[PDB]
Amino acid sequence: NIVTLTRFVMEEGMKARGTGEMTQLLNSLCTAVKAISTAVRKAGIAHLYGIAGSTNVTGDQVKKLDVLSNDLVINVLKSSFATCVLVSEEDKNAIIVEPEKRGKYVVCFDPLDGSSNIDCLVSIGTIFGIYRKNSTDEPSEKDALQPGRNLVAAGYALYGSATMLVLAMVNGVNCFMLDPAIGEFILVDRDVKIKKKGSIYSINEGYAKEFDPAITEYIQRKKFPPDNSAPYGARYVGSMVADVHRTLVYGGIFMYPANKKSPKGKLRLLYECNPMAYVMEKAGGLATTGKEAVLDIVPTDIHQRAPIILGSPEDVTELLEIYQKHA
Amino acid sequence: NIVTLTRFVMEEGMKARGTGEMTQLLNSLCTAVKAISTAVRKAGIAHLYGIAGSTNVTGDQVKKLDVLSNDLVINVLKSSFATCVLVSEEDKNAIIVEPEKRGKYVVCFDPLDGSSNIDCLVSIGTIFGIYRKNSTDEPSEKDALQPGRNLVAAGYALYGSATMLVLAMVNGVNCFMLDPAIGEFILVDRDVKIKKKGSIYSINEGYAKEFDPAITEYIQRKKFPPDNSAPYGARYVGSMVADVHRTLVYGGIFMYPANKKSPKGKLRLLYECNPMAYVMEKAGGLATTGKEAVLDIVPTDIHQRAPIILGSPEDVTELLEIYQKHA
Amino acid sequence: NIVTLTRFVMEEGMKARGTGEMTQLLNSLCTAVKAISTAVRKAGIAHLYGIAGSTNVTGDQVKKLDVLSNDLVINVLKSSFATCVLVSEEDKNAIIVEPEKRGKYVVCFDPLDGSSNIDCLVSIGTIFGIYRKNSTDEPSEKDALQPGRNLVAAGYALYGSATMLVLAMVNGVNCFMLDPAIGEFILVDRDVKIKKKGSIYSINEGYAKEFDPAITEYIQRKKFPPDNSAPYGARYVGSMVADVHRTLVYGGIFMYPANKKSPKGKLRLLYECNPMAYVMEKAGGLATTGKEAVLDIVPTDIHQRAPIILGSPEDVTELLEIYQKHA
Amino acid sequence: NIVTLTRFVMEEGMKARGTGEMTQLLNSLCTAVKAISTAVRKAGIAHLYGIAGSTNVTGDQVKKLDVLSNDLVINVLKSSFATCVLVSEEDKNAIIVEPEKRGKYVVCFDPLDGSSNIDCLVSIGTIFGIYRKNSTDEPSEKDALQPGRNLVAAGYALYGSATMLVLAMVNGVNCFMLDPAIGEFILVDRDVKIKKKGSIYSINEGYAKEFDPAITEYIQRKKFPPDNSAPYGARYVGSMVADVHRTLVYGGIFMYPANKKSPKGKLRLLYECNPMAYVMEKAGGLATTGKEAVLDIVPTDIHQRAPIILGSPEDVTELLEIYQKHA
Ligand SMILES: Nc1ncnc2c1ncn2[C@@H]1O[C@H](COP(=O)(O)O)[C@@H](O)[C@H]1O
Ligand SMILES: Nc1ncnc2c1ncn2[C@@H]1O[C@H](COP(=O)(O)O)[C@@H](O)[C@H]1O
Ligand SMILES: Nc1ncnc2c1ncn2[C@@H]1O[C@H](COP(=O)(O)O)[C@@H](O)[C@H]1O
Ligand SMILES: Nc1ncnc2c1ncn2[C@@H]1O[C@H](COP(=O)(O)O)[C@@H](O)[C@H]1O
Ligand SMILES: O=P(O)(O)OC[C@H]1O[C@](O)(CO)[C@@H](O)[C@@H]1O
Ligand SMILES: O=P(O)(O)OC[C@H]1O[C@](O)(CO)[C@@H](O)[C@@H]1O
Ligand SMILES: O=P(O)(O)OC[C@H]1O[C@](O)(CO)[C@@H](O)[C@@H]1O
Ligand SMILES: O=P(O)(O)OC[C@H]1O[C@](O)(CO)[C@@H](O)[C@@H]1O
Ligand SMILES: [Mg+2]
Ligand SMILES: [Mg+2]
Ligand SMILES: [Mg+2]
Ligand SMILES: [Mg+2]
Ligand SMILES: [Mg+2]
Ligand SMILES: [Mg+2]
Ligand SMILES: [Mg+2]
Ligand SMILES: [Mg+2]
Repeated sequence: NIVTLTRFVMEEGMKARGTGEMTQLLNSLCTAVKAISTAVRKAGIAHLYGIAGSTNVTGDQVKKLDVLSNDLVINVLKSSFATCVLVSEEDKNAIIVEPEKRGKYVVCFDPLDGSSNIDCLVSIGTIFGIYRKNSTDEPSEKDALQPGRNLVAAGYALYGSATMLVLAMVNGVNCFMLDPAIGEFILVDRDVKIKKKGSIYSINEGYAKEFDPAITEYIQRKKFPPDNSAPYGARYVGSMVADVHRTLVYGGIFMYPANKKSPKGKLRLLYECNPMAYVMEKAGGLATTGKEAVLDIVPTDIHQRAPIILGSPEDVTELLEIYQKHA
Repeated sequence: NIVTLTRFVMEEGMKARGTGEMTQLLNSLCTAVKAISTAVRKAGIAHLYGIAGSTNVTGDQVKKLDVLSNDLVINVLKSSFATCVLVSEEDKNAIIVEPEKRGKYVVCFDPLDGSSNIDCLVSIGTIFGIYRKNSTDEPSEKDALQPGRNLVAAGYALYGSATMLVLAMVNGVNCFMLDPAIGEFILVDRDVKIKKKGSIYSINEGYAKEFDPAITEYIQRKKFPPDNSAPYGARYVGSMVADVHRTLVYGGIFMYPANKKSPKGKLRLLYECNPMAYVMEKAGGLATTGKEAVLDIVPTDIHQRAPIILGSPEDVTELLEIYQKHA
Repeated sequence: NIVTLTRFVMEEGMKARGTGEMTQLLNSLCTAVKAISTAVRKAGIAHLYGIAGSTNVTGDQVKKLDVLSNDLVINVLKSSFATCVLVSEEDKNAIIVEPEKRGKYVVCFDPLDGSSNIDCLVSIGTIFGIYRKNSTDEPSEKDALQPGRNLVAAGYALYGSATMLVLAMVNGVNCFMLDPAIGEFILVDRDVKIKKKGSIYSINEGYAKEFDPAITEYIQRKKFPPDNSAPYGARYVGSMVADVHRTLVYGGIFMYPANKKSPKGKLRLLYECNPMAYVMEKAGGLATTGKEAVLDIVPTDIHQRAPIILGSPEDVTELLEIYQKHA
Repeated sequence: NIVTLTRFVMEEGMKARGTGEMTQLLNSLCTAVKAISTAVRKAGIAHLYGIAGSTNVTGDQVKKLDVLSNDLVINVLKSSFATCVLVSEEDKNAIIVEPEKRGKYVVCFDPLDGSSNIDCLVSIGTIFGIYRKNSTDEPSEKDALQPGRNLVAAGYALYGSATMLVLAMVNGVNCFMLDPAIGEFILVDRDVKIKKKGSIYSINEGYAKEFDPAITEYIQRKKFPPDNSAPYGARYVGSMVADVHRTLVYGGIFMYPANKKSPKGKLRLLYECNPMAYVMEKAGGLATTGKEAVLDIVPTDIHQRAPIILGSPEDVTELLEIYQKHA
């Protein structure tokens, strides 16, 4: 049979005996992601350039792809009636949902990732993490500060050569490809497992001068293998979603470690590291700061950063072992 | 006003007093590229996964994007009545158009570029160069062997977050955005010039062990600038058309130099290097093998390879100076 | 808030305490209807006309819009795991669903209605009726022979100037408009109520010579009102879905009564009359053969026909009263 | 081969040795019509119903399809640099193009026709006629007053189940299907001829009480053919472009004769009757007021009305004979 994202989530909610709130949430996400894909692919851009004159906004307003993404996600999530607290990359403070629209889930998200790659048309995406509320207190920032291990669902949307949504939950990672002709996400890879060992490494080598000793040592070894085999190939798109996705599907390792300008690391823990690290773990892969598991860090700031190394298990441990050795 | 690719092409043909055969040719090229863009974004993919039943072709029974792209290009172009010789990365021999469909142009193209990036949904593209057939004798493969200096037009379509067609001719380089809701390319950026000096470097460092010393030295300055300025950032998508286009839009440098497994460079002279050098040049940048201008190479095989270094003029110039210095 | 069809059905299944089987069914229908809309609007027709040559089917096969509709519906319904018996306009015998895919619902449908209007591009649609299985016996034709009053859900999809799906269930009729850019049905009219009295009548007057006395009398009166007011306007598209939809939204009356060639009437009772008559009743309108209510006819043949008059209550009763008088 | 509207238009312009200004004009017209088609099908309608929030414009604050259509037409056409005078159903006065944008053509159009059918989702269309400006004096409204006999081109886009553009010029009538997945019109039916005699009649019979006796007699023969052949079928969509196009494709007759509330007929000479008569004539059919050819009327007001009878030659001829007979 053919499986659509919409039938998959519903069949998994039925199996789980869920009241449906989460199903409704995911169905929301799936609508938000299409809305975002269409905007990213520039449908309707002729109207910006005056195809029908300029009568159309008497108001002075037109939205950055960034702002619009954020609007779509917030409104679409709020509409699902399934969330109490949202955390966006774009808001300094957690968003507490009005009581009349309040459900039991906490969503951390990057509405659009890969922003240095927007104006040059390289791939970008959306990264999301879902938790259930613990407390019985009035929902607050506190509810979003959970460690990754606690995620109920996570994944991302990539807008590349085509659009793909990847969803991880307790029983695995599935990839669904968007068919833009009918607006339906089609299950295309089931229960995805990352290769033990890859042949690609992905890091911004422009910080070479600022890497700690173990990265430097590891990078060296990718380029001059001591066993004299073939060097890993390099790839670094510049968009976390794209490098992470290539990593899942081809294997290899992706790195964003601490440097001079970011000594805690660049990437955000709540709506960048955590979700990607959850996906990576359901698929049999690893995600470490180099010192601890990423999913085990208990955050204290919704916008806190962390270094991350993620990918194939043999490659990431190879790197961990360099760290262990150096210490 | 609003300027669609169709009106631009037509008006430029009218100004140059063309007979209309080149216009017809770029019009075809514009249609080819929309049909590839839709296949790339996976429209109607639901039919492959049995939405309307008859599941019967599954696994790898049916036609890869690469092949479909090639077909669209060959068939759309023959239909313009403007070509006599086509050379495609995907065909071992030049294609000679039937007399009843012969026009005066030669076209070299890479129907779909960045094939290592297809399965992982990274940006992919189509590259093209157009030549005016000089000889009066029977059209043939040697017709496709002109130096890049001779191009009448070259450019590319990037299938990225959004689809863009970049077209260069004697009077400059223009960027057209594809609005997929109306099937129209919209002129978005006009008479583009690349900046004098960028701060991004693009290369596959996996090959670090194979690099010549100029290349090696140059990477060093990028990471450890002797004068202690900010180090360059690295970006390498793995798709030529994506790396090149970022390089045009953002400035900086792109390299695929010679290595051991590729003593002549990996990239193809006729349908990757030439068009890209032409675009880069008409934009105010440089394209060199390290020793000579790409566009002046005298091609002897239609699938010949070359080393290619391109982008911001000061960046390429600094690298040429390292070459000269290293005898 | 904005309501999508997908969120609406799910919110109504939650309210109803349904296990979800029906929700899954409707979500299926909604996917089938998009798939159908895209095909009807001719996306991809360039491939039929050879945009990429003719390499693409080595097989001799291409589908009528009619056959393809039917494939989409059957397969999509079967996939919902929610149906046991389907009745199609296109199959002489009821379709009994395999046990491993069997649920509790019976669906009668016209995959595409308005076929004399296909080749001239006039509006066409899809008409569906859903029943719950009564028996505990092995599902058979018998399960589909229920009177209309027994419907659980009904509606239709119109593909006109835009695409609209109309859905009626116990608590009303709602219209959702398809937004083809994101593939989502958007609630656009809520709890729809037909006007008491309209000013349009819709019948094929070419059979004038074969109408019974009451129609003739009623038509006369629409054209020469005895109270000397303004005559009704005439409209007859030729597609039941379109004339029925105009009827719901503008008011008026639609007629397909018995004639020489069809003395039982043309339209099918199970997947034409019944569904339209259910919609018409939830909206406060009437549907009569002229002698009995349409929804109260207990069918004995899955393909049985019946005359129908439907529409605004004052207009349809006005017609009934002529019948009553003549008898 | 495959023939797109863009290549047809270009090739016909090349064969006729045009300067390219008319080509540019039909190219614009082709783009106008795709942009209307997408607005008509409701793409991005999700934004109007607050999907990305900011619900603030609701009810009837924002721009009706009719207005958007008009704007697209005026702006796309001025941008072609090929027009000097435009007349639109939606503008009280002719529009005179600015000198810097003046070309030599005059265009009369009905940006969106079948407005009674908009809210009910029935087929709607755009009608156009193009004239060559004869006078050397300042361009003005009288420039738009040529008889239909003078048209260089006329035709229509039908927004139906699928979108089709029908274009007629001196050398015949051609049907192009719009493939909305690539934004290309595909030549689908070439050099169309309407059949000699059809079996469908199209009229609003609601006006039966106002009809002249020729019309009245003619309807009678249609329902009660004196020679006892099969009676004609009736079809009346309520959108001129839909009724007319069915009439071209299927044969038969279309009438909007004079009535009491419309002593001169309702339909407009310049942008409904003229173009349609021209298409019908170039197809081998007839277009008459009942007494004279539509195309020979000498228009005195740009919004003048006329009675119109068109379609299969033998059908119109029979009706003219009834006119003649009734003195
Ligand atoms: N659609 C679904 N897919 C996977 N798990 C679900 C789904 N719905 C509910 N569950 C599981 O059931 C729990 C409670 O469900 P709910 O009653 O929908 O809030 C969730 O937190 C999930 O672990
Ligand atoms: N659409 C166009 N845009 C720019 N230059 C053109 C165009 N068409 C023709 N030309 C120039 O005029 C030459 C002859 O045109 P053609 O007769 O179409 O081959 C070409 O080689 C171009 O240099
Ligand atoms: N999505 C829904 N919308 C409206 N009614 C529903 C829905 N789901 C279930 N119901 C009602 O519940 C009955 C049994 O539901 P189910 O358990 O889904 O087969 C149906 O036959 C409906 O009357
Ligand atoms: N694309 C075209 N298709 C058919 N005829 C054309 C075309 N372009 C020009 N012509 C004919 O040539 C005349 C002058 O062309 P132009 O110089 O473009 O105004 C027009 O009035 C048409 O009769
Ligand atoms: O240019 P840099 O410092 O490598 O940063 C790249 C990272 O920045 C981000 O845009 C921050 O979100 C990531 O998507 C990406 O991996
Ligand atoms: O993996 P490598 O050796 O860097 O090759 C990448 C290059 O290869 C190509 O795919 C050759 O087509 C280019 O698109 C790209 O720049
Ligand atoms: O031409 P006739 O006899 O009026 O039949 C029209 C009817 O035929 C049908 O196509 C039969 O399904 C209906 O959609 C439509 O109302
Ligand atoms: O309702 P009436 O009087 O038949 O008018 C229908 C005619 O009116 C128009 O809408 C006038 O634009 C035509 O499209 C159509 O043929
Ligand atoms: Mg962001
Ligand atoms: Mg981010
Ligand atoms: Mg290629
Ligand atoms: Mg290539
Ligand atoms: Mg049917
Ligand atoms: Mg039918
Ligand atoms: Mg109009
Ligand atoms: Mg009109």
